[PDB]
Amino acid sequence: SSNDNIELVDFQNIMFYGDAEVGDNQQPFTFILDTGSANLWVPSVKCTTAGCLTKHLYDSSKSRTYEKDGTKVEMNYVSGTVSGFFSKDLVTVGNLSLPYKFIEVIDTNGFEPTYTASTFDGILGLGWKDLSIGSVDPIVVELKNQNKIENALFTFYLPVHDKHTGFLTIGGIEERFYEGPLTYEKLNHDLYWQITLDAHVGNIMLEKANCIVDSGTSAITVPTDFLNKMLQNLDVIKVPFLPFYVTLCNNSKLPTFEFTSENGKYTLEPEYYLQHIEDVGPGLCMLNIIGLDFPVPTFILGDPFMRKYFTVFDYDNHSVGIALAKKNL
Amino acid sequence: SSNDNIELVDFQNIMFYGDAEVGDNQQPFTFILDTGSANLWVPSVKCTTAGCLTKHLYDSSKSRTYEKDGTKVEMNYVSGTVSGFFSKDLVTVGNLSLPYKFIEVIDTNGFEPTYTASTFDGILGLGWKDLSIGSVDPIVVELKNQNKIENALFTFYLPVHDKHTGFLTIGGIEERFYEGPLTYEKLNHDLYWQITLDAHVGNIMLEKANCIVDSGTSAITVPTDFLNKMLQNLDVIKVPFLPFYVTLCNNSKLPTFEFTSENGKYTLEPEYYLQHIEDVGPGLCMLNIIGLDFPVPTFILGDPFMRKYFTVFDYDNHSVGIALAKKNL
Ligand SMILES: CC(C)CC(=O)N[C@H](C(=O)N[C@H](C(=O)N[C@H]([C@@H](O)CC(=O)N[C@@H](C)C(=O)N[C@H]([C@@H](O)CC(=O)O)C(F)(F)F)C(F)(F)F)C(C)C)C(C)C
Ligand SMILES: CC(C)CC(=O)N[C@H](C(=O)N[C@H](C(=O)N[C@H]([C@@H](O)CC(=O)N[C@@H](C)C(=O)N[C@H]([C@@H](O)CC(=O)O)C(F)(F)F)C(F)(F)F)C(C)C)C(C)C
Repeated sequence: SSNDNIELVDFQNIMFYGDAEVGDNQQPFTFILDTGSANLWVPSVKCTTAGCLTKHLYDSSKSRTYEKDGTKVEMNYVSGTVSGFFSKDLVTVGNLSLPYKFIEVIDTNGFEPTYTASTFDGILGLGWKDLSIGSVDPIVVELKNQNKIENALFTFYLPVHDKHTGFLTIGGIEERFYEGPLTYEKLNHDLYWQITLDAHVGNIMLEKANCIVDSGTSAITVPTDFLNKMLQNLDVIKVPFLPFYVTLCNNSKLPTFEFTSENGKYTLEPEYYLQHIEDVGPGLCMLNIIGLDFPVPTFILGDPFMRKYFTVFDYDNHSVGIALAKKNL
Repeated sequence: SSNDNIELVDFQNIMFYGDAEVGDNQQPFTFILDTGSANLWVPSVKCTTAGCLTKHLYDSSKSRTYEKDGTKVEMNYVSGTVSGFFSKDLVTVGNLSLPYKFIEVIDTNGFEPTYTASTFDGILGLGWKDLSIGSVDPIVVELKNQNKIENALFTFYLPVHDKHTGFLTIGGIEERFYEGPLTYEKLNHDLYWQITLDAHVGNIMLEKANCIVDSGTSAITVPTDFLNKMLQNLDVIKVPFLPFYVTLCNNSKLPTFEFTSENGKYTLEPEYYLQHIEDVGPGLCMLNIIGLDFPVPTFILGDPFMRKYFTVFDYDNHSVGIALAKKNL
């Protein structure tokens, strides 16, 4: 190697996390690393929520390179909201560093009960500037301007529970991570890491669908009506009030996602997308396919897809690369 | 009986619905009758959206009493968004009826998957005027200002699946529904049906807590910090990123909720917030409790609560009245 590797820890085969620093001193945080968004936020010390009370908090008066701003910003996701103000300081990943504009968080109730339940401290976006709030040029794009990295690109090799850890690599592609050919798909918009793919599952086919590839989503997301058509030939239990379903993890009538383009064929078997709930019953699983409508019919290939597919995110080449991940490092 | 009833139909143990009709012909619909909002809306015959396929729709043309208006609106719900424009025409509930301004919806896409998954057509608000978009007097206030019922008040007797249907009554109180004394709590505000009660659960006590009585909230809603302290040592399982809490139905460690004031004490014991999930696993139950945070600490006493307690909603005397519902009519 000769690149910047940031190690990834598994949560349960559902999420993954990875650490970075802020400020010139230590000040360590646990992050959701998120191609899904394009802001960095961090829990402040001025924060008196029940939530922050369990987290590693951030101290702006104990870092020599702080730089006040205090502009109020509401940061919203599909899963919730988070509030506070802007600030600037030295963000440090792997062993690379830069001055950066990030968000200091004072309200977290919009993201509960998930925040207090989970081990992460904050969320480090990895999208494009048009997706950012307050036009912040992505870290990786800036580490190229400061000729700190070879390429304006980053790479995701995700951990599997009883096999290996994973890495986020900045600057270049490493062969150790994948086996087989990489396939590059072009972005249809410089917003989300979004590419165009025929999605089909048994008979249900959706040609030329928007596909956002998102490190900070624990499910596969599916147009709301698409899920209904799929549900029609399954035999799963509905969870009374919620849009969630339960199956045996060995139900053979479970579908494989097939996404195809001019360049590649990527499939996602049940054994990657199911969410194991051993502690509720033996061999019992959440379907972990979620109904979610956008303006455009859209599929979020999230964590489960990324557990099987090693992926390259290329700013220079406006593209996403996709290959089979190595079963073992 | 002296006042008008509307029969309440049990929606698969989950929700309940009632029928009201719109226009000078009948044109019936199925509404969620809902103390937590204060607009009436009904899907248009002019509707373009997929959701509307399975629904009763409203035809201006077929009704003499229609009155053009057409100001664009957007109704917003913790659970989604629904869009259209206003119209005035003849709302009828049971068989009291009045010219009433309401929303003709034409886009339901922000209301999925709930709208296609459920079998209601509209929502009928029963909260207060300030809750409404466009400053609309509640139906039951107008019905009274126009002298069609004795008191500006409505009552709720929820169905129980295996046992009885339910009734929304308008204008009077009916002895046949409750048992023992009514007790009345002034609202703390004329917005939601919101009173102040002391919430006590384990050794966790929240004092002077805002409580919303919401016949359209399928669960009981607790502050996220309170609910997180609450689960703590009970043998419950929060499924990692879901509001999905599972236990043994006999978990003899499960607390009774206890709300109190000068006048009364309201308990809701495990048998009231537990939904049987036999199909998932033998002897298993889920806790019908959400963790939600408003700007001020709040509880929402939704359907679970109202399944135990007959509730009286009095605009005249600005209060909620609570007495134990009859086991069987
Ligand atoms: C999927 C559930 C069954 C389990 C669960 O809830 N998992 C959560 C989840 O995956 N949530 C996803 C999510 O919000 N991910 C988040 C992002 O990766 C995507 C994002 O929302 N990005 C923001 C920037 C977004 O698009 N927000 C938009 C707008 O603010 C922006 C706009 O429209 O331009 C939104 F708020 F949804 F409206 C994460 F990671 F939380 F930060 C969701 C299913 C997409 C995780 C604990 C986070
Ligand atoms: C959450 C699980 C229990 C499953 C679930 O989805 N349950 C549903 C439910 O209870 N949803 C609740 C809800 O949205 N109830 C709804 C109302 O009772 C309250 C309301 O949203 N009121 C509005 C008026 C409100 O507070 N809006 C505000 C503002 O926009 C103010 C504004 O402009 O009106 C909000 F959207 F929250 F932001 C119902 F019925 F859909 F109408 C939710 C748990 C709070 C039902 C099975 C359909």
